[PDB]
Amino acid sequence: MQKRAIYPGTFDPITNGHIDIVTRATQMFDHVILAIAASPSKKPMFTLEERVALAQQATAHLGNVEVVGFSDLMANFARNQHATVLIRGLRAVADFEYEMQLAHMNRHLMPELESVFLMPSKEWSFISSSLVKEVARHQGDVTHFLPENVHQALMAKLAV
Amino acid sequence: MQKRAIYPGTFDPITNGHIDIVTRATQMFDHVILAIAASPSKKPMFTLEERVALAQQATAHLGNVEVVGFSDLMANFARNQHATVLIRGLRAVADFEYEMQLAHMNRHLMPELESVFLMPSKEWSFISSSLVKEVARHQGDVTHFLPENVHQALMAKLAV
Amino acid sequence: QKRAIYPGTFDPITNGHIDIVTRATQMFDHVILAIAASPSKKPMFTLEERVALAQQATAHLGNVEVVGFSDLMANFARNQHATVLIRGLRAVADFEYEMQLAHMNRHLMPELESVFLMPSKEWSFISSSLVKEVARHQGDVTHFLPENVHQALMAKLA
Amino acid sequence: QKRAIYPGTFDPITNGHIDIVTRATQMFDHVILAIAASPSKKPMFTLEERVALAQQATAHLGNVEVVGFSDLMANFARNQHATVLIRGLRAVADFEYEMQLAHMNRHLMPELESVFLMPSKEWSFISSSLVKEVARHQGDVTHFLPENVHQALMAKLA
Amino acid sequence: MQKRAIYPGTFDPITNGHIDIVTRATQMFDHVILAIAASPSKKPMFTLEERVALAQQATAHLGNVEVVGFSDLMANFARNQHATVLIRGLRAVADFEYEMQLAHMNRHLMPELESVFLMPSKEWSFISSSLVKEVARHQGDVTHFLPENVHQALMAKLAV
Amino acid sequence: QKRAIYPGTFDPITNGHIDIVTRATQMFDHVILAIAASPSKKPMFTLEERVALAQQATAHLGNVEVVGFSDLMANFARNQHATVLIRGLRAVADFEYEMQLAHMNRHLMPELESVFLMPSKEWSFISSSLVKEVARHQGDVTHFLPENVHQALMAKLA
Ligand SMILES: COc1ccc2[nH]cc(CCNC(=O)C(C)(C)C)c2c1
Ligand SMILES: COc1ccc2[nH]cc(CCNC(=O)C(C)(C)C)c2c1
Ligand SMILES: COc1ccc2[nH]cc(CCNC(=O)C(C)(C)C)c2c1
Ligand SMILES: COc1ccc2[nH]cc(CCNC(=O)C(C)(C)C)c2c1
Ligand SMILES: COc1ccc2[nH]cc(CCNC(=O)C(C)(C)C)c2c1
Ligand SMILES: COc1ccc2[nH]cc(CCNC(=O)C(C)(C)C)c2c1
Repeated sequence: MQKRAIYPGTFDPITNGHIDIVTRATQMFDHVILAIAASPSKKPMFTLEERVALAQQATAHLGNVEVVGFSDLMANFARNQHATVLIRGLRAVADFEYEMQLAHMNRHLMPELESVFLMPSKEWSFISSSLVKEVARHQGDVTHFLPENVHQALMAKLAV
Repeated sequence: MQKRAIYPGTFDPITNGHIDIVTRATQMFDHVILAIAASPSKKPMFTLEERVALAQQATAHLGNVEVVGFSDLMANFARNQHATVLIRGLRAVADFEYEMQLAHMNRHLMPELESVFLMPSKEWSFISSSLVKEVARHQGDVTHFLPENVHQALMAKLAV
Repeated sequence: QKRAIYPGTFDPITNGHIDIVTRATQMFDHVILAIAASPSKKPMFTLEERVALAQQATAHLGNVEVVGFSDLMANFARNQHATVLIRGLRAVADFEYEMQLAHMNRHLMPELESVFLMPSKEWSFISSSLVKEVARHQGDVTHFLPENVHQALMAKLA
Repeated sequence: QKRAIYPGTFDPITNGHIDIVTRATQMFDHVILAIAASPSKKPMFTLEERVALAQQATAHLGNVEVVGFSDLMANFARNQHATVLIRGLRAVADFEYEMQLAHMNRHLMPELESVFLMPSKEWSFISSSLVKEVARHQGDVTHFLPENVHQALMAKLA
Repeated sequence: MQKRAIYPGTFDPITNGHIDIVTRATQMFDHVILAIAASPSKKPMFTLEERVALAQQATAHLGNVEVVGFSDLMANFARNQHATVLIRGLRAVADFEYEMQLAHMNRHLMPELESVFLMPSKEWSFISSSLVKEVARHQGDVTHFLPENVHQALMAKLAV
Repeated sequence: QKRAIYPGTFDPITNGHIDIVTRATQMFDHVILAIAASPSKKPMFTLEERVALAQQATAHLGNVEVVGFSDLMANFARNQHATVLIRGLRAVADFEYEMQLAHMNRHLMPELESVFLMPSKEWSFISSSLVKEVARHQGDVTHFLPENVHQALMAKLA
């Protein structure tokens, strides 16, 4: 079986937790699409072009990762990408509840897209893009949670 | 005992999950007030008049349902409506936590108003007005989650 | 005439159970407090002791009927012509199991509606199990139990 | 050739387990449904009964292999050359224990990736334990089990 | 050991739940800094000066409490205050999840600052500043949840 | 002089317990690591074995006192003149039970303040129960336990 999997999200910015999940996905599936949502409702810190470029560079060492931006409903994009596997990272209980609702909805929308939940390292089990940004905004050290290129862009973003 | 129960919420829009809960409430209590909150803080998709009209039409087949709009504190409205039963739908754990806080607060405000928790069908256990709207905004099919009249109004709303 | 059933092991009946059954009696015309034989749990008190303790602790509530049962819930509720099943809400861990039971009970008897009532903040952190555990270590449990239940628990542990 | 393992007690195998293993077979080339001896749990069905029931209930799935094991998970998975470990997602209480198992299994065998699959809403509130409990009270469990499993459960309880 | 503990938060406004937690902290630690975050992102009902004055007056009877405002990352402030104990109140499961994420982040930022979780009275286990304000805005009685001075300021705030 | 008590079964004491007690010693002047007789749980190690293992595993911490007790928590804490009760935070399921215990303990002894400490991410997914389970299947548990505890666990399972 030559499986195409999709790993969607805002990735604003991509963290070491996302790198962990996408690395596990590439060791399991032949082709992994890391799909970055335009997500204008969330009003992201980084533009879609910035998020795509940051994720491309942070996953460049992974030969079977394709970084792409998308604005549709995830399931509409996934169907057009011929993906049958939907990657989700489960860190804790709060994730679980919302992720079950999304997975049942996604299954209603596209039954041929199977949601799979991967578990990150204990190291990234307590972080989110939101928390990292918040700590960074308040002059806290977030170097440990981010790829080098992402850390450099976050510093540059917060300086201006 | 000739019980008057109140089922409050934003109902923006009323879903099949809300119809399920209010149908269970009508089989248990003599009179059920489906109370629609003005809720301007949430900035609803549908005006109060639209939400009331949609809920009226979606519950018309239930003879002991009264659809009414309200702007007060729920408990202030419930006291003026001579309701002693407060209907809440419990879908999952996240609901549970917030619902317990609301129920203890509502009990402090009006001890004679008893909070009762009803459980929806497995079918509606993973949906919310918020998720349905989000999927609809992103060009996803939500026909299965809504009464026909609500589906028609949601399509019309998103077209303009 | 609306008939509700409040099932459980009630090993022993606590102030938390009295709170839930009192709320149920203010809402429904007749409330059956149904005590499960529950031999799998290996209860401290026999079904007869549990029934007698609950009868005496609810005697002041005119619309409560205390009955013992070994039946499947759905069957006993149908046989009792009840259409409402009362459960108390405590913790998330209780809630999850309660949803599984409620969906099972609904499959078995769709006309039996599960209703969840919320106890006083006072009883929101107690269980029959925790009260027994405190009492096994000679701790003061007078506050959590009806007087007759407290007396029987002391007598049992002596 | 991607080899996945779906471990558990399967005492007995339910429609929820059939749902999870069917999803696993549509994703992975070979799926080993691994039945734990689990003597600590004191199962209703022996390992041999559990294996025979699961074999027959999954016979229609060409890429499922039913095997019994008493080994440490990580060891049996290495010995079976599997790199994927399938778990089903039910409740938060299941999820928490599943995270502990998955982190332990990762410590023991880092190349064994735990994957969580979500069952149909239909089986989201059932467990082998709850089905057995319903059956112990003579309740209708035909809907939750494969026919062969239903027949063996009735025979066992008779 | 002459321990300095910090109890951070928005305290918008300080409630009986916060008074309960800070009272427990003062019975355990020599000096307790009740640290009020400027928190402009949350857009607080009360200004920082109002929140500090309200908390000062509501804790005046506690001799080892110091009420101070701060705008830094909490951990940056805590380090400059020579605090080695970080007080958090745990009411319910939802608190727990977010509090674990914050505590691991705070530990990364300042390992010498130990997070300690205190449990409030059952009486305050179902309230928050947010819920109290919401009930007050909707003409509900919140007298029981607040110190007298806070209740007076909340009434005055909502009248204008 | 601030005296804290860290109670539990400690069957056996793990690196997670060592982490919690080490954090407690950095915060409080004297820490009593209190080992419950806990016969209801039917422990793998006797109270004497559990005390000896914990004594040796905490010997490097000068302000730790390891003591066995069969008393009610509130009584032993009063008798030990402690005003702080240390608990570790793991999972939501642990947290819920911990709140019930803490409210009960507060009813019994209001001057005994329950404090929750958070372990390292390293020990956030382990328990004495899970470590024993891994060891029962001959799995490598050297990483989760003090050396003396690992040796006693191997000897016990042999
Ligand atoms: C598991 O599916 C995800 C996860 C994170 C996501 N962030 C953005 C999207 C795409 C737009 N939104 C959607 O498609 C829903 C279903 C309305 C949420 C997205 C999808
Ligand atoms: C169970 O009581 C509800 C549930 C959903 C609700 N949505 C809006 C309201 C009315 C206004 N708000 C209130 O009355 C609170 C108590 C401040 C929330 C409402 C009430
Ligand atoms: C909410 O329903 C309850 C709660 C507590 C209960 N204790 C005993 C029973 C009856 C026997 N058991 C059953 O009928 C099930 C559904 C198989 C568990 C019972 C039912
Ligand atoms: C997700 O891993 C599972 C799930 C269910 C299981 N039932 C039996 C096993 C194998 C023996 N147990 C182990 O190897 C542990 C890790 C010590 C528990 C098993 C593994
Ligand atoms: C347990 O630490 C808290 C708790 C509540 C808090 N409210 C505001 C702050 C200060 C600014 N924010 C931060 O320092 C984080 C770490 C980015 C949240 C604060 C800190
Ligand atoms: C947080 O308090 C604990 C935790 C673990 C414990 N293991 C044993 C005890 C003492 C005996 N038990 C009690 O005193 C209760 C309160 C009745 C359970 C103990 C206490």
